[PDB]
Amino acid sequence: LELRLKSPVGAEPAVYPWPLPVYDKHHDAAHEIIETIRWVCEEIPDLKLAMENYVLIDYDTKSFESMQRLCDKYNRAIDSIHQLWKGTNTRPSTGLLRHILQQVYNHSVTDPEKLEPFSPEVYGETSFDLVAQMIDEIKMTDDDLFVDLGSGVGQVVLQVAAATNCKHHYGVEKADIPAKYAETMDREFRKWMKWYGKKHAEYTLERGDFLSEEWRERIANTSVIFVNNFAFGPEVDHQLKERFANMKEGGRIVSSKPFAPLNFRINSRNLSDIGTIMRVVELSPLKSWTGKPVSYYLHTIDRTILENYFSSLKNP
Ligand SMILES: CNc1ccnc(Nc2ccc3cc(C)n(-c4cc(-c5c(C)ccn(C)c5=O)cnc4Cl)c3c2)n1
Ligand SMILES: [K+]
Repeated sequence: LELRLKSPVGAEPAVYPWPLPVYDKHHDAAHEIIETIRWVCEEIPDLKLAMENYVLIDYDTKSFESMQRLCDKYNRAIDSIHQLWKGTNTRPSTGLLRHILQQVYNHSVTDPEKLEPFSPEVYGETSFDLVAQMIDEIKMTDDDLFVDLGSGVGQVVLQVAAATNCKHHYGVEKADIPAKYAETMDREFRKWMKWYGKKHAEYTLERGDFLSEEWRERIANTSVIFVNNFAFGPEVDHQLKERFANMKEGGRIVSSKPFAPLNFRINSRNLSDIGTIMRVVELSPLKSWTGKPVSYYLHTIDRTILENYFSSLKNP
């Protein structure tokens, strides 16, 4: 009939129907169950001690009785640990977070006929580790407001919210299918994070056009913008540079293609270019990274670039 996994923190149990749902070509719900148990065991050393060793070695993913036995062994072990704590919320580790995001996606994007080499289906394979590097480089604080422009199903927002302490994390998506899927991703993320007893910052996944009037002031008041501008046309890029021109000093933009040349040299013929008000650096996880040789671009609002040019004109 069904398989149930009791929460290590006493939240509502995770309930899976039998036959288990089929996921994409290289994922199945039976492995998700086993890896969930394994992650909770890393999380609680007492749980690994109490749980019967063999259970996580000798199993049949295609057998209801075998999967039920595995779940029952884990559930009984959770009960023993909960009894031990009678007699007497942190951020997830990077590894647990990759598992949680995968789990959230699988429960949200059922039959992925809807929605490329960098698709939501493969987020965990290169984008996750790269976003983890961007998070470590940026070092956001409680004073920061974070926005992912074109958030898709919301994977980057969820990862940043689980990793940082920004006052708020926003994801804005214009397309109908991804935005609709983001609503389930949001529900599933909140539910699973509660199940593991893991903390995350506040976040909102919204449907909208980041080039709208409403979003002009919102971009101007964001301290950290993430934007996958890789496929942006010249008009989106031009409009986006105009939005960025209203940002505060020290405002940061992390993107897949630079918005200004890395070697921008202010002169009399380029005073209208975004390069006059922003520093740009190419960051690469390769410079102990073993993934794809991929770069990201960090832009920092700095109007002193423009101020020095005028100062140099007046005081040669
Ligand atoms: C990627 N998924 C999502 C989903 C929702 N939001 C974001 N936001 C976001 C914001 C800032 C950056 C900067 C980079 C480097 N990436 C980045 C780029 C690419 C990529 C490459 C290198 C080449 C071609 N294409 C088409 C690509 O997508 C792959 N993965 C990442 Cl993590 C970003 C992603 N990304
Ligand atoms: K044991």
